[PDB]
Amino acid sequence: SFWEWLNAVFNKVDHDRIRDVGPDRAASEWLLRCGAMVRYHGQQRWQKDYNHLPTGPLDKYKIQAIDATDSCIMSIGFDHMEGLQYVEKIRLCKCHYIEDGCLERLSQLENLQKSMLEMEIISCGNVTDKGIIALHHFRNLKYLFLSDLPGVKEKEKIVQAFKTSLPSLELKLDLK
Ligand SMILES: [Mg+2]
Repeated sequence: SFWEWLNAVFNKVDHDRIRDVGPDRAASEWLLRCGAMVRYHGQQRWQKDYNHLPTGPLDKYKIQAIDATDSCIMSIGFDHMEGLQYVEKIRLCKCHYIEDGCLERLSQLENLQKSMLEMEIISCGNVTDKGIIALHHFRNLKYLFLSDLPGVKEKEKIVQAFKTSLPSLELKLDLK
């Protein structure tokens, strides 16, 4: 359908664009066009309007935090994450297209394994235990908040899994 194509082209990576403006700017464009927000290292305020992203010096601004609420990000859109070196916080809230494969793709990016400190996954109805358990590759994670994930059926197993793989993790669960 047209809507499938439209979501796909919102997500598709343009590698020319990454070459021209660098990974952080290209990912910022992807996130904001898809209804997410980003916040750069050294800045208090969030980027929430695509047209107000900085034009500024080339590749200066580095994403620290991502807040994708009510966003159409999915699957291969996360390939925009590949070049980012300094992402510490990700919130995925009411991201109706996210699935386990998105979380798997993120978990395999060594750049994110090195930098990630905090993640929050809220009201993303497709996510299951499999996608959550993939997050154990974020070896530096200190905070994980899971909420309203009806597909996560075995929350006790998740707690024990993380107890072993990430003993220092503060795991906050608001799960049925
Ligand atoms: Mg939003």
